[PDB]
Amino acid sequence: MATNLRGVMAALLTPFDQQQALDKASLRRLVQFNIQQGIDGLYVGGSTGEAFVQSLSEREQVLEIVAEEAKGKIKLIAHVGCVSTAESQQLAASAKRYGFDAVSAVTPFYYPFSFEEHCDHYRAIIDSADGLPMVVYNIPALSGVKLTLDQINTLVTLPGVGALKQTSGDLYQMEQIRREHPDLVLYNGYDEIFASGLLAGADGGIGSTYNIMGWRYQGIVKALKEGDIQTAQKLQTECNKVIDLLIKTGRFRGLKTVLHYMDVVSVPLCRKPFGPVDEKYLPELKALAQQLMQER
Amino acid sequence: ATNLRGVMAALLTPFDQQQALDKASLRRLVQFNIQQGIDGLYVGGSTGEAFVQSLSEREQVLEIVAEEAKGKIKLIAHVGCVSTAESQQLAASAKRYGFDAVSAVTPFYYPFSFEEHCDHYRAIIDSADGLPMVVYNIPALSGVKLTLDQINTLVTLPGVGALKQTSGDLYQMEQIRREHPDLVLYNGYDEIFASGLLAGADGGIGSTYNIMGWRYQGIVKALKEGDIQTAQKLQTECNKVIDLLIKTGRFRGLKTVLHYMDVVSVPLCRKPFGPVDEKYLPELKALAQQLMQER
Amino acid sequence: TNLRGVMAALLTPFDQQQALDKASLRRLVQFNIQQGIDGLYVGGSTGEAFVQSLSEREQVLEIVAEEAKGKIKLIAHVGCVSTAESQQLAASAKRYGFDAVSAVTPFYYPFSFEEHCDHYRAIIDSADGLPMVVYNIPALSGVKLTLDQINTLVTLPGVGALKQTSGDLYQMEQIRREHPDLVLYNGYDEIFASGLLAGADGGIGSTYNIMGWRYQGIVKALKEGDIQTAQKLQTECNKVIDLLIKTGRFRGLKTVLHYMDVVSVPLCRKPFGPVDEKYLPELKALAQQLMQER
Amino acid sequence: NLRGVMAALLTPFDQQQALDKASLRRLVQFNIQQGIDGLYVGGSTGEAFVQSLSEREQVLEIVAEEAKGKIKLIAHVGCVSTAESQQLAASAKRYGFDAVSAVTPFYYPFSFEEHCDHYRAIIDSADGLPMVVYNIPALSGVKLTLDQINTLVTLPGVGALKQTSGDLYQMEQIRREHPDLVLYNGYDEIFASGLLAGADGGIGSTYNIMGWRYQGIVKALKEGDIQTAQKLQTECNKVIDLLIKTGRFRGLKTVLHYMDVVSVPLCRKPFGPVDEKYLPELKALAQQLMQER
Repeated sequence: MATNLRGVMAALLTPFDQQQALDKASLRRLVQFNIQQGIDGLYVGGSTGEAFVQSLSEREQVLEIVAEEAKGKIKLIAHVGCVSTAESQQLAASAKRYGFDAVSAVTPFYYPFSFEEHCDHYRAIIDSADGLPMVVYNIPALSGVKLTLDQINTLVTLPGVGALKQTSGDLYQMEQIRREHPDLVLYNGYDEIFASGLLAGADGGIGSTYNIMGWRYQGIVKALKEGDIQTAQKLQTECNKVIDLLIKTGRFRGLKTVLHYMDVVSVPLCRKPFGPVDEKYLPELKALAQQLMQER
Repeated sequence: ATNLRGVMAALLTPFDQQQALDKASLRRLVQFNIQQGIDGLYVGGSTGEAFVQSLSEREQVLEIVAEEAKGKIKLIAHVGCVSTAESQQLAASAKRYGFDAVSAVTPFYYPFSFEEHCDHYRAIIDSADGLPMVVYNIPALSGVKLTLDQINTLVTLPGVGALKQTSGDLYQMEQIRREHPDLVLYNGYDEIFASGLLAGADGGIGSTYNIMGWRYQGIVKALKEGDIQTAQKLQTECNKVIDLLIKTGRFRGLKTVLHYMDVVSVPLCRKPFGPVDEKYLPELKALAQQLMQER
Repeated sequence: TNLRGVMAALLTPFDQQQALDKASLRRLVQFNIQQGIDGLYVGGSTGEAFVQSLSEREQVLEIVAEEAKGKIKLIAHVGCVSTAESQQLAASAKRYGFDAVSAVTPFYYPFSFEEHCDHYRAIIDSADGLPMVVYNIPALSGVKLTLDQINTLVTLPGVGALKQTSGDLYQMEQIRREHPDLVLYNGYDEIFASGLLAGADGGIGSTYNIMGWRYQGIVKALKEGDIQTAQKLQTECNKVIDLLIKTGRFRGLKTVLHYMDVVSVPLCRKPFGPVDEKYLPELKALAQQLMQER
Repeated sequence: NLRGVMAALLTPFDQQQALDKASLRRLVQFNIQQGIDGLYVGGSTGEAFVQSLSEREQVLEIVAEEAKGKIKLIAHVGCVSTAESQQLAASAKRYGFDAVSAVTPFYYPFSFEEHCDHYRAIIDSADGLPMVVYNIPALSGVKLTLDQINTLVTLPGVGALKQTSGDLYQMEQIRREHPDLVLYNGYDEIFASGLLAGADGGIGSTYNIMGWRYQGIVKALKEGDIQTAQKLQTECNKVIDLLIKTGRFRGLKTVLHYMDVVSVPLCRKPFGPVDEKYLPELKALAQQLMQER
């Protein structure tokens, strides 16, 4: 329990004010809101936090504030990944300094790097994490990095690696990873297949939609544990109706908008080049916010 | 049953040393499947090596399988060819032989518009003279990438009664189920069967069902009884087998296991498919004996 | 001589009931010859071979040989997914007197590179002496070969050429560098001029049926160091290809040939559909333009 | 006039991975001395994506001090963030660059409309310096259609397109649709063919060590001498063959190191060092190129 990273953890969004600067008050509210719905932990500074449109200092500012708000209460994983190894090392040291339970790093992107280079990248960050377990981050869709199973097996067996965030829809590979690593903490990365992902071998998950309905995902975990497939399927279906909408509106901004109507986020904008939500979607988003609030 | 839902084995085509149809082995394999308690057979698809077969050779298999299983288990005839006219010929034969349904892969190699794909299916449905159509979506091998909207249009064409979904995208599997509550939806990738059912599929069609169809029936049963653990354990066992078949070559590996089970005389596939590497024989023989003992 | 040159990928004319239109096939063969084409690539993608039976493909090979053997070079594409079917067509091509055979990498089912090699070897054996033209077309076949694999295939005993249907002109140059004497056919008409500059010494294309003389003109212009002329010819070819891509390439070509009084009924076989009637004006005008120019 | 052959500048670092100002200046002067038409600074080749904004500005400022008014200077100010890209664009203006450039924002999926506003905003901050749209699908993961490309290149303020694509049919289509557009060939290994298809110049990393060969191909084709153009492209490709084996940027830095231009031939981590088995070939190449010109 004290060091168990297994569970349902929300990929935290980063609230900005009207001038696109960090909205500290809204960030703190989002953190407490997540804690309030019984989330197991928070994955901070990942893709969902718009880390790649933030500077290093801005990312450390978020990490620091989140730690003040939730250290001790729930598990905290800091995504310190950057294309640059040096930059990633700086964020890792900060994460440890702030008291995070673990660090994570997306496979470095844009430039083609050999597998050996990817491995040394992780080793160097692990060194700077000085004790904090590393969560390997496999998300080929956005990174463009396509690892094989043998390569994935090598990464998760590196000293200091304590988990794998599997943002892949291949549930055959999910089962193979579980079979090869019975004790590995394995996070399902695509919210829209959560139930199936757990059935294949994942033992938890990390996702952006957890910010507005994390309890549903917890419900699925419970349902599958008790053998209630009907309930598990029903919950996944409701999640997917929501995801269908968020894909039309834009996932991050759609979530920020729902959180805005829930009185958590002051201004629901993402950073440019991200545009605003198309006004034609507001009635559905408002209706969803109302529904979720009644449900919770 | 009075419907097409269920666990259907994708039938393999046994050949002799001369690469010619081995009827004796074909009949044995059909009876073997029936004995395993399978719900039906999907004949003339990828697994039956239909694409390295002539139209008349595919028709010959359809006739014999009908003679062996018609009235005993459901029979689905895959009549798909790149050509619409050739697909129609097989559909007419399937009707004459008394199959319960026809199926057709999205025509491949040449790029065709979605409208042309739709007219392709309409033409075949016409020739099937009443038999329902099972749309066959397998982007990995066909190279045809349909959107969800296109899949919805295809499954709602007059005469279409089901969809064989050979795709590992379980978000799409759930979306299809949500849009069509009564649709017969077969899971296509054996290695994700359990997850596929949980996502919305209500059955499946697979090549590995030939040697362990009872395991898949078991997963269906377990999930219906809310026994998640048993369903997972069964899927894990199937995947241990699939891992092996992928190393040896799936079709030839399956035929080799069937050989050791005294079903298939000569486990060869047709060229350009090569033989199984002899270094795998020990593992394949051990698997066959393990499966026979299991039954 | 040799197999280098501008070879037209032959189309297969059909009658009202989607059956071979023998009279039109003969006219198309003679039409190509009159354009001054160096040879014909028969039974390939362009001939709609993949929607024809072995018997139908053989019939076409036999007719074409009757019409052009001894007048121009003839390459028989005998490729099928099945090796045995491929060998049957190879044996027939030999019987009819074709100058060479060709085969697309077997598709649909995934095959190991060794299986691909054994496939070509078996067909070469059945070609009984005729040189093999390896056919690399990843876009349609789905088979993605590496340079080392391409090198291996082109040096197999019996291989005499390569039809490179790829827009990767770096690989085109590398292939020419590794094999200075290899017959190298440019497969994408829309980059013909650039392909030759990169290393190809000829080409095979469907659009050669209606404007082969233009490609012959590009070969000549480059040979004589006339870049501007080569560029202008390519631009004119691309203006045509732009249109053909909108209308559908094969049916668009057959429709142009119809207006040229060569093809009776310009339909392709189902599932291919007819040309959208809104394009008829453009296609007819193009036919008119080409006849004037020619 | 932005037409021409321009080297994608590399960013030299020291043993501790920090900018090596003296080598940076040496490389700029080296390019000038060998006759390059201009420099493309802060692009993929300059390892901009493993640098901070302040570090990229530092490079832009130094290069400007070294070559403004001597050769054309194009600043790649592209970042995923629009705001960040604008800061660099404003700086490029202050330093006196002749133009700015921006790769299509990556990692996160953006709508074409969002891509358009991104460029408009950067163009606004460039305060007068024309924009060079940068299409490179292989690395950005952004696949634009011809129509979208046409829309981008017609935006107010855009004066050129760096086409890093091996599709020469599209290259010809772009040239046909835009007769006067400055179109840079992006893949050095197909330079000759890219020019024949419609490019009227190029931008590339290998220009740092053999820019004159590309200048030679331009001349050859203009003079209708195919033979020489092909021979030159072939020699360039023999070199590119090697650089792909060693790793392009570090291979180039190594050659430049043996030519006494770059003090330390390292790229920033995660890039690893050059495999020692390749040094004999790299030393020989350096010797060859120094004796050649």
